[PDB]
Amino acid sequence: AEFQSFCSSASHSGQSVKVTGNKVGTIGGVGYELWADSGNNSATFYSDGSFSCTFQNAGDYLCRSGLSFDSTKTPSQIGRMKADFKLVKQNSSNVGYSYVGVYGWTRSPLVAYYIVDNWLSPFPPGDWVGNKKHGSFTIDGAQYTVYENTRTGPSIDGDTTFNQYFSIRQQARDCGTIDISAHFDQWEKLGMTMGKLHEAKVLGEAGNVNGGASGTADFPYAKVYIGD
Ligand SMILES: O[C@@H]1[C@@H](O)[C@H](O[C@@H]2CO[C@@H](O[C@@H]3CO[C@@H](O)[C@H](O)[C@H]3O)[C@H](O)[C@H]2O)OC[C@H]1O
Ligand SMILES: O[C@@H]1[C@@H](O)[C@H](O[C@@H]2CO[C@@H](O)[C@H](O)[C@H]2O)OC[C@H]1O
Repeated sequence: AEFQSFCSSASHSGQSVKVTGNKVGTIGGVGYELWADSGNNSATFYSDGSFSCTFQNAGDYLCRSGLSFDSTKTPSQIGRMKADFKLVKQNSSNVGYSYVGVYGWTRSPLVAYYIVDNWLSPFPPGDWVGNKKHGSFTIDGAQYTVYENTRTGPSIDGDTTFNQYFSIRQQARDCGTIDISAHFDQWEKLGMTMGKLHEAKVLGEAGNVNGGASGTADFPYAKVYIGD
């Protein structure tokens, strides 16, 4: 079978919570966060892990659901991790950049990381995503471009500077399983070490460096887990 079974059956189930300001919480046993720097935005999170996103006139908007840790353990200490996801794109406009896939942070060192399988922007992210282009790698059965960046901006520690790690899929995928730890393994070979893990979540991010992005996105499947 070319695809995962959840690609055929995914739909929103369970109890839900709609948030319309910056907010971290849990719904059932899944961690969620809405974060934006501006705009009239929302997100609806379901106890089955799935979620949906709206953004209006935003500079940078993130909606994410999955695992929240306490920044005490490296990924290797936590265990091997994966995320199952299904994205359904909807209408959007003035989306200058966007990432869809898995996202999180470490501390010690402070790093934001992305495994990007799709994007709400008209075109995929380009070489501007990072100052260091490590090149093309076969990771988790597919071709990804790996980048490292240094960014000054908001963070889980407040406004500061931090490295970012990216794997950008060369061919968009709208449904499947990301082997998160396989990306971590590749990054380590390239000098991109993971600190103590803060989170690992399915993410939709959309933004624009000058204007204000608007649109919606649906994630009828999103499940992040420790195991196989
Ligand atoms: O981690 C996120 C960053 O990746 C994001 O960085 C901005 C991404 O957009 C960059 O500008 C692009 C230049 O190329 C044009 O064709 C695109 O339309 C532009 O978006 C900008 O330089 C980066 O800073 O910032 C938000 C972070 O969460
Ligand atoms: O109140 C602060 C939040 O605004 C901050 O949120 C993080 C900011 O950087 C973004 O890239 C992250 O996604 C977001 O979680 O977290 C720290 C908190 O004190």
